[PDB]
Amino acid sequence: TCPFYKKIPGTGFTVDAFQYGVVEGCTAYFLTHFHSDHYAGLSKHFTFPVYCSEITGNLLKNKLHVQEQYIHPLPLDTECIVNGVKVVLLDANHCPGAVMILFYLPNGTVILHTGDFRADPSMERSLLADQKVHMLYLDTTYCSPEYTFPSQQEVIRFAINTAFEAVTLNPHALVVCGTYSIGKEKVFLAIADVLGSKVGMSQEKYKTLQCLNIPEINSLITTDMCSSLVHLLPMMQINFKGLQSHLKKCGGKYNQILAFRPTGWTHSNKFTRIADVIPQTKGNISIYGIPYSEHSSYLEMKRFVQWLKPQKIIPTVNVGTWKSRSTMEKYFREWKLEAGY
Ligand code: NI
Repeated sequence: TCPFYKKIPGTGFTVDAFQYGVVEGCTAYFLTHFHSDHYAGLSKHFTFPVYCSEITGNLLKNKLHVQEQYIHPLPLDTECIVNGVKVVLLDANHCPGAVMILFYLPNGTVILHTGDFRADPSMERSLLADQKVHMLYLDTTYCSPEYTFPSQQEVIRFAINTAFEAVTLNPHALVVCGTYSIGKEKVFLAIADVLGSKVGMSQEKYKTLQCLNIPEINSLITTDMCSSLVHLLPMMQINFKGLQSHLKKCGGKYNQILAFRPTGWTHSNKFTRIADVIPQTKGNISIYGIPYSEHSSYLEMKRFVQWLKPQKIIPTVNVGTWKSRSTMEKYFREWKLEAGY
C-alpha cells in the first residue's frame, strides 16, 4: 500500500506515488522528477491530474505518452493554487526538471518535500528564506558521515583535463560515457565541448535530451555516430567486453577507448582524492569511475537542515530497515542539539 511518507497530510495530495493504483482520497498526484523509481506506474492510460515542472511534463508527453489534458506543468519560483492549496516548485539541483515542493496548508502548517536533491547554499536565498517550515520530507540517500564527495565543478575539471590530454596524445582515441537515466549531462557535454565534437547517441537518447530545454542543444548532440568522437552508451555496456565490441563497430576509425562511468559514491571516496583517481585498464581500453553526484553529501545535507530548522523530519530514502531508520534519527537529534532548535 501507499506508504505514509508519500502522503501530504491535510490535503488530498501524494508525491511520487504512481505505482499503487488509485490511492483512495487522492485528488492530485505530484511528480518531483523523471527518474523511474519515482514515475513508476505512469503511462498513456493514466486519467488523474499530474502536477510537475515543464521539463518533466515534456518527458511525460514524449517518452511515456501521457495525454496532454492530464499534464499540469507549473513554473518555478511562483505561488500557484492547486485544488485550493498554495504550492511553490523550487529547483532541486538534481537532474533536469527536478523540483522540491512547498505546501502551505489551510491550517498554517508549511511542508517542504525535497524530492531528490543536492543541497546547496543557494537554496538559503530562494523563497524558502521567507517563512518557517514545520515539516521536511527529506532525501536521505547519503545520510551517513562516510559520504564525502567533491564538488561537481572539481569533477568536471578532472574529466575535461583527462579527455583533452588523451585525445591530443592520440587523435585516434574514442571517448565513451555511460548513461541510464536523465542527469549528469554536464559530464559528456563538457568533454565534447573541449574536443570540438558533438556527442553521438542512439535515437531514443537523443529524443530524451531534446525534451530538456537545454540552450543551443542542437549545436551539441547528434544521432550521427560516425561524425562524433564522444559516444554515449548504456551504462551496462561500460565494461571491457562491451567496449571491445563497440570498438569493432567503428570500423578501424579508432584504436583506443577512454571511458567514463559517473557513479554516485564508491568506497575509494573514504581514502582517495579526485586529483589521485586512476582507471581500470585492459589493453587499449581504460575505464574511469568518477564520483559525480546529484544527491547531497552528508555535510551538505546537515548544513541545509541546520539552516532550515524544521520541527519534524520524515526520511524518504533508506526507510526499509530498522537499523537505517534508527541511524538517521540519531543524526537528526545530533544536528538539532548542536544547532539549538
Ligand atoms: Ni532521482
